[PDB]
Amino acid sequence: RPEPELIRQSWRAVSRSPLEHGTVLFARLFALEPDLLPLFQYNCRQFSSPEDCLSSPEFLDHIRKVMLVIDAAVTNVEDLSSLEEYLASLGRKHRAVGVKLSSFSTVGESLLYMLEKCLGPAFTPATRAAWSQLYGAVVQAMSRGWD
Amino acid sequence: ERPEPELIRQSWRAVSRSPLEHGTVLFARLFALEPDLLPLFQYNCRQFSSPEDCLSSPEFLDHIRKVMLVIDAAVTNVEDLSSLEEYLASLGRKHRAVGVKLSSFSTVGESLLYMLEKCLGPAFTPATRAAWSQLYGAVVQAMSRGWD
Ligand code: HEM
Ligand code: HEM
Repeated sequence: RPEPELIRQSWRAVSRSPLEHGTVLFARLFALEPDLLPLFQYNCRQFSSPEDCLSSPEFLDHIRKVMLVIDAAVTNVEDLSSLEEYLASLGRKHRAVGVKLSSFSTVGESLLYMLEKCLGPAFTPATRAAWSQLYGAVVQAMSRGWD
Repeated sequence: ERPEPELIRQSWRAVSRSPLEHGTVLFARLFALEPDLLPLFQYNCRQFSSPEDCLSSPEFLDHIRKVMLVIDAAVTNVEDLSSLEEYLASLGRKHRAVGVKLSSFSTVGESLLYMLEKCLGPAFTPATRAAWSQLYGAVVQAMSRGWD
C-alpha cells in the first residue's frame, strides 16, 4: 500500500481547489504529449464547438472528474483493491472513446509535476514514491479495460 | 432480471445532459423524506440556520458528481453488474462509517426513481422504470454487504 499518512497530508495541498491544480496537471500533460490536444478539441466539437475547448464546461468537468477519481484513490489508499472493478470500467470507457493507454503514463508524470508545484520541499522522495505507487495502482486497474 | 441495456443507456444520456441539476433533484427528494441526512454534508458548512446554503457547498456538489460517477459505472457495466460487486460493497462500508443507516438506501432508491420520473417525463415508461428498479436493486444489494 502507498504510505497512507504521506498520501493524505500531501493531497490536502491540492484537493480543495481541484480546477486550480487540475488545470496545472493538464497544462503539463499537453506540454509532454501535444498530440492529446486534438483528441480533446474533437471531443469539444461533439459537445458544442472546438473553439475555447480548454475553457469549455466538458473539458473542465473532465478535470473535476480526474481529481475526484484521484480523491477516491486517496480515501481507499489502505486497500486500493476495492477500487479495481470501478477503475477497470473507467479504463474500458476511455478505450471506447479512443484514448491511448500510453497517455495514462503522461498523466502520472503530470500528477507528480502538479503536486511538486504546490508542495515544493515538502514533496520528499518518500512522498513522490508514495504517489508513484498510488498512481501505478490506479493505472494498473484502468488498464484492465484494454482486456 | 438484467436491466435492459438500451433503455438504461438511452435514459441515462438524457439525465447526464445536466448532472448537477438532476443530482440536486435526487438529493432534494431524499432530504424531503429524511432531512437528517443533510448534516452528513455539513462538515464544512456548520450552520443549523438556513441549512439549504449548504446545498451550494463544494462537499455537497462534489458528492453529487461522485454519485453520478458510480451510476455512470453501473451504466457502462449494465450487461454484467456483478463485475462491480466488491467495489459497491466497499462503497457501502464507507457509507456505514459516516453514519448512513442501511434503511436510508431504500429512500435513495425512491429518490432516484423520483429524479428519473421528473427529468424523463413520458420517456419514463413502465419498461424504463422496471430497468432502473432492477439496476438500483442490483447496486443496493451489493452496497448492503458493507453492513456485513
Ligand atoms: C489519459 C488522458 C485522458 C484523456 C485523453 C481522457 C479523455 C476522456 C474522454 C474523451 C472522456 C469522455 C468525455 C468527457 O468526459 O469529457 C473521458 C471521460 C472520463 N474520464 Fe478521462 N481522459 C483521460 C484521463 C483520465 C484520467 C487519468 C481519469 C481518472 C483518473 C479520467 C477520468 C474520467 C472520468 C471519470 C470520465 C467520465 C467517463 C464517463 O462518461 O463515463 N480520465 N475522458
Ligand atoms: C443517503 C444517501 C447518501 C449519503 C448521506 C451519502 C453521504 C456521503 C458522505 C458523507 C460521504 C463522505 C464524504 C464524501 O466523499 O463526499 C460519501 C462518499 C461517497 N458517496 Fe455517498 N452518500 C449517499 C448516497 C450515495 C449514493 C447513492 C452513491 C452512489 C451511487 C454515493 C457515492 C459516494 C461515493 C462514490 C463516495 C466516495 C467514497 C470514497 O471516497 O471512496 N453516495 N457519501
